[PDB]
Amino acid sequence: THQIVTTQYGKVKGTTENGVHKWKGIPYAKPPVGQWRFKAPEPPEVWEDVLDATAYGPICPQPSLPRQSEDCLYVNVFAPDTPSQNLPVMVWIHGGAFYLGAGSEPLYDGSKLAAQGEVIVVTLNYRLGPFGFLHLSSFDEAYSDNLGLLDQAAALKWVRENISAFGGDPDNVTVFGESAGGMSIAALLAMPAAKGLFQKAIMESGASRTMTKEQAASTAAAFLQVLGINESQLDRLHTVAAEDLLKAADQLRIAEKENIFQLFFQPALDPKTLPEEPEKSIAEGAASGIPLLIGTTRDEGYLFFTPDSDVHSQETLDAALEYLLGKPLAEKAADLYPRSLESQIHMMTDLLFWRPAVAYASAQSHYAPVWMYRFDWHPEKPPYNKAFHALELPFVFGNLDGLITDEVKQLSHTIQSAWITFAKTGNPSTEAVNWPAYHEETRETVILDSEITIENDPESEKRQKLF
Ligand SMILES: [Zn+2]
Repeated sequence: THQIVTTQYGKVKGTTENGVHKWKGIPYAKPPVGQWRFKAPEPPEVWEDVLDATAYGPICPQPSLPRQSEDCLYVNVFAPDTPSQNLPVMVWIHGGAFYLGAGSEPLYDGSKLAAQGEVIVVTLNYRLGPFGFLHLSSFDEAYSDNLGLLDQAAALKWVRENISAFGGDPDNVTVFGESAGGMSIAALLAMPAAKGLFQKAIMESGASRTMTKEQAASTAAAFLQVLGINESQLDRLHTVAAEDLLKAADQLRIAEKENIFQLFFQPALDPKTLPEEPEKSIAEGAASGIPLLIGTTRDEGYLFFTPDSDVHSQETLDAALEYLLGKPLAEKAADLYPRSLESQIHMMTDLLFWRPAVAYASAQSHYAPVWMYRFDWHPEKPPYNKAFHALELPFVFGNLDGLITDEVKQLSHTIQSAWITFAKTGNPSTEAVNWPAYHEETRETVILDSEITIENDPESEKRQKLF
């Protein structure tokens, strides 16, 4: 029971606390530093001793107490201390607009989920910002685009090859994630690099999201300009200080011509790594047979705009609509968002989260079981009376400190129970809710709140206008 486990690269020793075995800081790839910067993840060098896996590894460098370093490719494992073997495995992919976050953030501690559901929970870090979503393929074929996604895939491959040694079932892996993590999963469900790496998926407030191959190249060129590196000095991309990359990143990202509706960092179309839009691939059966639990919060947009924040600018406003819907649809939908704070908030909720989620769920419904939800809960009294983006996270993980009444603990039990039953069976039904399958004829949706309810074809008027 001292928890020494042999991974394919060497032994690691975790610890046991409050009924949960824990291993933190397990390397799953060679540190992507120096010559390995901007290249696909490689296997880490094997070690012959026993790694004290009781502390989180560094997180990927990002704008800001945890240590940061490009040497950040680590996974963490939480398993229940029970005689039960071959357990379902839930792999978490954190969000953060592709330039923020870490699998080791307190909110994602998997101890409670592991103990309550008797499942294994894996958290991980993947390259972010200029390290993981700066696509340099146009400059050197040796470089890979969508590095952050490749890292996630490598972590999933690590799970497939090593989780049995930790007591998990590599054939019952559920990948789940929120925001950028949900958008990442949208891509992983279709990407060549992630084929066969998981059997179920949960997409929270995030779906198909990509930038064009052309845009990726444009941004890449702008980055090198700021760095003062031309096409005959690419060697310097491997010796330049990480801080210089972070500096260039913030400079370009915060540029006046940049807005929240158009993510500066995000997956990019690329023949080698992500050939086409995830949604399109799914619509053609790329994720056949993979059950999908997907949803959004009712008031997503209120997290990005405050009562006294910037108010539109039809210029950049109409540009957002065309970018998110295409010129033809943008014109037909313009009517829904008359310039105003309210409209920009609704644009965020509807076009960055809701429409993508419904489009993805609809596409997948023709190839696998799909279950859709909308999270409505929030305190009644202002100023926190909105089902803000990410508000369901504390409930999913059972880590409620971020918010604790009995109703809060009750809602967390209801939500976490469904996530657990889904990981185990592919159906999120529990004693508290018989979850109806989502398909295009009825669009039955579960409404998560203190009291569970079901809405058939919710916001149908908005659906007809946006589709
Ligand atoms: Zn032992």
